[PDB]
Amino acid sequence: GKFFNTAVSAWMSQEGPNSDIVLSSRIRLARNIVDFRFPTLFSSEEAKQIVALFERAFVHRPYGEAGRFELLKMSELQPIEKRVLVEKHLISPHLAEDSPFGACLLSENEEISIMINEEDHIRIQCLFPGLQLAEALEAASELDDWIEGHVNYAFDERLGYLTSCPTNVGTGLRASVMMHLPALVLTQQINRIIPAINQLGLVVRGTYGEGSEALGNIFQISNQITLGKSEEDIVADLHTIVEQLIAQERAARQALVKTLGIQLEDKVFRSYGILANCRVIDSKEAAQCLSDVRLGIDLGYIKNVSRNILNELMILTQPGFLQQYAGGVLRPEERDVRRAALIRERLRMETRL
Amino acid sequence: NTAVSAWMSQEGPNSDIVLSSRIRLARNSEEAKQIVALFERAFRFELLKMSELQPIEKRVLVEKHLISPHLAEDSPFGACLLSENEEISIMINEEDHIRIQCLFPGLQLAEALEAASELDDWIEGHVNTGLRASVMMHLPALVLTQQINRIIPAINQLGLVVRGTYGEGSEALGNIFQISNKSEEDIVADLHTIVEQLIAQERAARQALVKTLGIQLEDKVFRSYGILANCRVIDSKEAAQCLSDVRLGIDLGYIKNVSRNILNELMILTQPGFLQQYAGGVLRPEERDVRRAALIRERLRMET
Ligand SMILES: Nc1ncnc2c1ncn2[C@@H]1O[C@H](COP(=O)(O)OP(N)(=O)O)[C@@H](O)[C@H]1O
Repeated sequence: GKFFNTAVSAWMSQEGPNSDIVLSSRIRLARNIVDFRFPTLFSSEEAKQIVALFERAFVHRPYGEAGRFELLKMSELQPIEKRVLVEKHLISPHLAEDSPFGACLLSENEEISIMINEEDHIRIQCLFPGLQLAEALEAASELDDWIEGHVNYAFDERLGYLTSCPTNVGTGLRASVMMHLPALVLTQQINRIIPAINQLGLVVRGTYGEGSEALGNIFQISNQITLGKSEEDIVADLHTIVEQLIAQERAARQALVKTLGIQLEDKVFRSYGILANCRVIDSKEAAQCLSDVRLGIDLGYIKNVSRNILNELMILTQPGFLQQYAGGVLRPEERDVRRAALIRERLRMETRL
Repeated sequence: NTAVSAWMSQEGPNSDIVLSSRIRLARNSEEAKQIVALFERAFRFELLKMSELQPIEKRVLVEKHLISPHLAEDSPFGACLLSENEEISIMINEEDHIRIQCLFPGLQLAEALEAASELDDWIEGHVNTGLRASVMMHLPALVLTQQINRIIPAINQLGLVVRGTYGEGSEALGNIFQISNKSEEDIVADLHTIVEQLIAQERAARQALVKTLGIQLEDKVFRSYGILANCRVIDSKEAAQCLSDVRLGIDLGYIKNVSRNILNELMILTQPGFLQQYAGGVLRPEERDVRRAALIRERLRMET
């Protein structure tokens, strides 16, 4: 097990291209199994038979470099354990909350998460640190071939892979990128980009996906069109949009430095001073300050602090990890004290060494 | 070369609340020069002539409380005699011919008056009633617990004045207030009793805040510490509030590795005269906010 102890696995702690702004790359493949009804129509037995179908096939069959697969059943996990998986981005909020027969199939390296009995019978999702959409598609395609050797996909040649929700009919592909855009939010150029992004077929979402708000200036950029295009082209289209979004973030940072100057240096250090010394902090402010301190490390204002630890605090300060860190359920008053105590401790360590 | 002399940095009785005590005794053109020339022959003390000081040097002595603003600006022919420990400061040609001033740290009015009259006999003994007794108090709990606007009419009724040291008009910046005032010995004893009454009320108000706010009070004091120790721009008012918070946090024991002198010491060094002196050249207001923050970071960095 021990998927619950670390916030960012060794796989995901690797430095990737454009890791200063692009946190990770995700590629989702949606599939349904023949002779079972869809997740939107199907009885409790078809749910547990699908989980039984996957459990039989993949428990005693490792994945090489990825490692052996462990089957996690939502019914057998505790509410913190579910929230810790959502907060580590392993499973969706839909699976942890609204899917009692849901399951998850995790590789040891935690780069592969296969969601069972969610919106689709199968949600194959690969995760790569930094911007690596092309690499994530080969691994997803390679895994997709590997899985359909042991199960039979419900596919119509004209229709394509059958899906419960109209939004992902056809190839069943959602490719997304998670990006930190503090400068585009501060310059308010994010109110222009978002609607422009929607016009090209891309969708802008929160840190935990649809229904999520943007925590700490971290947004999810994913394609919405799922028809009339190959997987390779839609991944190529998302990449170029992300390349433009990277350039706009990096240029807006120079505009902020040239315009604000010492005031921007004052903004990031004040946020540092709060996080390093506060005794009570809420989820909203902690995200804003951690975003500011991350901005300060990228620009060179803040020294002796790694940006990885800040990537790790965004997760460790979420309700799931905090309770686990505390060891037991926490009340809303208690979480603001624990959250601030956690952040001081991790920063105290950085200064010493 | 120092904002608060080694004499002033010493602990005094009730120095957690009372920053210092002072006593100003009033005693009595060409004759004015004769008076200055008569003192310099008499006097170890050092003499400073206003006509030989430049405007920045004038503003630094007023920020230190060593010389009055009236003498620095409306008396180019004035003079001042300073002690080595800066305890004693004698002003010449202010409102009266001599205005003798004593400064002890904390609440030591009796000791300050004793010395004040003692060298007055020394002056009367070699050459041939306007008493102004004051204390400075840091009262953040009586301000935050909303008692301060009730107490100052009660204090005025007994014949004592209350004036914010650093705040323009009624507003007091940094929660630092000046309390000032029959026989001389009754006047100082009359003030002394009310001051202890204010100390008892301040300390009780601090316990009320701790018992009431708890972790929230600790968060407020440390957030103010985090700002001062790390900010790059800060104005006169935010610095005054945060220094007041940090001092309170040190008094209550939350902040354990910073000496309480920072309040006494930075509220004087953050004044325009010392700020310009800090930078070494005239500063425009936006440059002051940059220099104000840099000075406070160095001071906190010196303890921590
Ligand atoms: N780039 C990315 N990195 C990490 N996680 C990502 C991601 N893009 C999407 N996700 C995760 O994918 C999960 C589902 O996101 P959602 O927007 O519903 O896409 P979906 N259901 O079509 O697969 C979310 O819980 C979100 O945390």
